[PDB]
Amino acid sequence: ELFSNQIIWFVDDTNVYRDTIHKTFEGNLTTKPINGAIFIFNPRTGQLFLKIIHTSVWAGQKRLGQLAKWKTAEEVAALIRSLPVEEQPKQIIVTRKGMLDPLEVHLLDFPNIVIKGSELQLPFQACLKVEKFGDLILKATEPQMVLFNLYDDWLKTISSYTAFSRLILILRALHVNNDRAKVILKPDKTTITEPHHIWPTLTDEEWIKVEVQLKDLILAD
Ligand SMILES: [Cl-]
Ligand SMILES: [Cl-]
Ligand SMILES: [Cl-]
Repeated sequence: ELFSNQIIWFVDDTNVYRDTIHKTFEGNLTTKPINGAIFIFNPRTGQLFLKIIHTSVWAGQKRLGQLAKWKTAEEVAALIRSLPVEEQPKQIIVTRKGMLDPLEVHLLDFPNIVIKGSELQLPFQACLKVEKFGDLILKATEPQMVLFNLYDDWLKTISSYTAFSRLILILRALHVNNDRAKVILKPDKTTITEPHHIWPTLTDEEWIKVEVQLKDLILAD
């Protein structure tokens, strides 16, 4: 399925509508939208299209959580239209079932694209506390798209399958227990992440140990 000659995108809309809530001194709830993002991810190549969603899009609107699914579908369609046909996905896998109907209705001009849901646990939400992404999203003053390579230099020495599995363990572990996962991912005082990389520079042996530890962290839940 994944990794063939077919271009596949995972689309995660979870983080499009975000807010903070607090109690006023008068005892009422204040809900303040904050910037969000769509994650559109190619598991073969590691390519991420990060569409930052600025809070201005919600101006004058209600039911923002529901509207966000439709915004997501509109943005996926716009991205597809901006790409040459040879770069357009053959399959889009939505991580949440609420995306199925909105995306169906917005992709009617793309009969070659198959849309399906998934039960896979792919928490791109964890990226919001990876500082690179977190501050970029927080501080944006308008919508924009940013490209990333979520596999860093891994594909020089491992397959797409291996890289995808590593990424998922990282994201799930960060999701389950951010603080512990970050410790696991920094095995040495001298462990660094390159400025243009997302993840640390680790030896092959270090990654073996990391992968087991991340898996165990996810199991411990
Ligand atoms: Cl779902
Ligand atoms: Cl949903
Ligand atoms: Cl998870």
